[PDB]
Amino acid sequence: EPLAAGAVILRRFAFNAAEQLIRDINDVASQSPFRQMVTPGGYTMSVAMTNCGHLGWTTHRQGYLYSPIDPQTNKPWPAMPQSFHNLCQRAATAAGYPDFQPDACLINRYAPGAKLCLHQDKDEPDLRAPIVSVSLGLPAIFQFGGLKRNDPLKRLLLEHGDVVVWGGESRLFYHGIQPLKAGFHPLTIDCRYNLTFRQAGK
DNA sequence: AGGTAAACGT
DNA sequence: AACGGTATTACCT
Ligand SMILES: [Fe+3]
Repeated sequence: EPLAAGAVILRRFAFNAAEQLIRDINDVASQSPFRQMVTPGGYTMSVAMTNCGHLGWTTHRQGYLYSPIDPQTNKPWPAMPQSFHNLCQRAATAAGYPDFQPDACLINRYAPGAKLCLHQDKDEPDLRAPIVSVSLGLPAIFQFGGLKRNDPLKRLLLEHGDVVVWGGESRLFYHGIQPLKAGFHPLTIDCRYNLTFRQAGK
């Protein structure tokens, strides 16, 4: 049974690419460090984040924004690594979205206990493009729901190298991550990373 | 008029 | 601990 209309899980799709992806995460974060962003309402998110590509997702006093500039460094986000772009391209193609051209990659880091409450991806001006989401490291329980927050959730363990793609009918579905269980992974040691690719600009 | 933010109790 | 209230509002543009 497929994940949803327009949505697919490609299990271990990025397994072979994972070590390089992780090297590139570290490179990105060396320029735009992981930070736990503060919501408009004043709470510090449990997931630490950074971005690469032309646009990066950020919070600010007034809301959320995709910005060409990292508000912490006041410099552009690091360029999207070729490994990221290539893996995204292959995954998108395998998932039935051969024309996807991301201009934004949000990198999430989960420590034990870190979570991401249900939310929608809908801040992009062009909602025709899918989201490609790559899991690395420790396993996490991904919630994938529907258009409304109370729509029943599917709960999927996402393991190292799993890639999830949603778009078309499921593009705006709610999704989240349940508090990360402590554990060990040989590549990430004690955390989980996620890469979310988007087309956030024109 | 619409778009926005949302991350405690049971 | 899975589920759902809260934004059922108060502001912007
Ligand atoms: Fe999301």
